Amino acid sequence: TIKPNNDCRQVNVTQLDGNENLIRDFLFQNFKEEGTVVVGGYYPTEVWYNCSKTLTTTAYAYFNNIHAFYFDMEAMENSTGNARGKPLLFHVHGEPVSVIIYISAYGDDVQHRPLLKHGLVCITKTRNVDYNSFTSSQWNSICTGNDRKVPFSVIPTDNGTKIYGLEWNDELVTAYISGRSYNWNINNNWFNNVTLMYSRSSTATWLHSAAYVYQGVSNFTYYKLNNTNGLKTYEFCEDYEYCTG
Ligand SMILES: *[C@@H]1O[C@H](CO[C@@H]2O[C@@H](C)[C@@H](O)[C@@H](O)[C@@H]2O)[C@@H](O[C@@H]2O[C@H](CO)[C@@H](O)[C@H](O)[C@H]2NC(C)=O)[C@H](O)[C@H]1NC(C)=O
Ligand SMILES: *[C@@H]1O[C@H](CO[C@@H]2O[C@@H](C)[C@@H](O)[C@@H](O)[C@@H]2O)[C@@H](O[C@@H]2O[C@H](CO)[C@@H](O)[C@H](O)[C@H]2NC(C)=O)[C@H](O)[C@H]1NC(C)=O
Ligand SMILES: *[C@@H]1O[C@H](CO)[C@@H](O[C@@H]2O[C@H](CO)[C@@H](O)[C@H](O)[C@H]2NC(C)=O)[C@H](O)[C@H]1NC(C)=O
Ligand SMILES: *[C@@H]1O[C@H](CO)[C@@H](O[C@@H]2O[C@H](CO)[C@@H](O)[C@H](O)[C@H]2NC(C)=O)[C@H](O)[C@H]1NC(C)=O
Ligand SMILES: *[C@@H]1O[C@H](CO)[C@@H](O[C@@H]2O[C@H](CO)[C@@H](O)[C@H](O)[C@H]2NC(C)=O)[C@H](O)[C@H]1NC(C)=O
Ligand SMILES: *[C@@H]1O[C@H](CO)[C@@H](O[C@@H]2O[C@H](CO)[C@@H](O)[C@H](O)[C@H]2NC(C)=O)[C@H](O)[C@H]1NC(C)=O
Ligand SMILES: *[C@@H]1O[C@H](CO)[C@@H](O)[C@H](O)[C@H]1NC(C)=O
Repeated sequence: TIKPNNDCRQVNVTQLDGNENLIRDFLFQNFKEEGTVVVGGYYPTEVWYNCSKTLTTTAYAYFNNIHAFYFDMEAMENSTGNARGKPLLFHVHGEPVSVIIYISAYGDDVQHRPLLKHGLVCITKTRNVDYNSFTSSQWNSICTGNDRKVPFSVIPTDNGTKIYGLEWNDELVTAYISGRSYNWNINNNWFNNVTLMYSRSSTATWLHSAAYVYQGVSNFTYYKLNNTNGLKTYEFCEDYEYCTG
């Protein structure tokens, strides 16, 4: 789904520390009964992407023809207290409205930013966005004018064991955070592509690091879910005709 890029490598998302049950908990969010079911949808698979650059040059990655975007972070420092975040910005394109997700770094030392709220949603009608100004300015003057600015908290006490996600169609947007999902009714023409800024130089809101993995989902995926005596297992169906027959 990603454009070719020498900075981006493939990684098994489950084998990273704290990610043993990352995909398991997402699949069983809605299946609460006992027994078996085969579910289809825009679910994440095993192999994700880690994009990083040792030099402090601004770098971008592009995902095309995707319906969903998921990402995962490492555990924050001092997660139970004054948690210090790591930065990540991406932009879901559409007309006449597009969406920018920005997660800033550092802690309570960022001026004017509400306490323990590292996440920002900018709903904007701007056609061309200057990401350098967005990620280099003071937090109070970032997403202003006619844009809609929504601060939100990641859950630092989750320690990066839960998946973060976004799915969209032309009538509804769904956000996945912690073990919960939020719905947003909006009529829009999404372009089905995402721009991601994974590295730049340190600023008042950005810290040079590589702490995220991400995946864009474009194809319909099938999982077989089995709940036996409270033991929850899953299997990725390569073809639907095999696991169901
Ligand atoms: C992702 O992992 C696979 C397989 O990992 C194995 O199964 C996991 C559940 C866990 O137990 C791992 O420790 C296991 O190794 C990797 O594919 C393996 O690659 C090695 C080294 O080249 C090779 O000897 C094995 O035969 C491969 N196994 C299979 C089943 O093909 C794969 O490299 C990882 N993908 C990445 C890092 O992108
Ligand atoms: C780890 O963070 C704790 C907790 O920070 C406090 O709570 C946060 C949610 C936020 O509101 C911070 O501003 C708070 O300070 C730190 O412990 C606090 O340290 C301050 C230092 O001025 C002190 O006044 C508080 O009493 C402490 N609160 C406690 C102990 O409950 C702690 O220092 C951090 N550890 C690091 C950064 O290593
Ligand atoms: C996230 O990690 C933190 C820090 O490792 C965990 O906080 C600890 O929780 C245990 C209970 O298992 C307490 O006894 C410790 O005192 C806590 N450590 C602190 C406050 O420094 C936290 O439980 C983890 N959250 C999860 C796993 O959801
Ligand atoms: C995301 O997709 C949209 C829609 O396909 C792309 O917008 C088109 O881009 C081409 C090439 O620059 C232009 O010629 C078209 O006029 C655009 N169509 C529009 C705006 O409706 C957009 O470029 C894609 N973005 C990325 C980063 O791939
Ligand atoms: C993504 O991969 C990079 C390397 O490509 C990882 O960062 C490296 O971490 C090791 C161990 O701390 C260091 O020796 C390297 O210098 C780091 N490289 C860079 C460019 O920072 C990074 O941890 C990976 N991200 C994950 C797993 O989330
Ligand atoms: C769901 O998983 C459970 C546990 O792995 C499976 O139940 C086991 O099935 C095997 C062979 O069918 C039996 O030998 C075991 O005794 C069963 N375990 C228990 C605790 O009953 C079950 O078959 C799986 N479900 C499906 C539909 O494949
Ligand atoms: C996604 O599905 C399309 C269906 O046309 C197929 O051509 C493509 O190879 C699939 N991609 C992956 C990564 O499975």
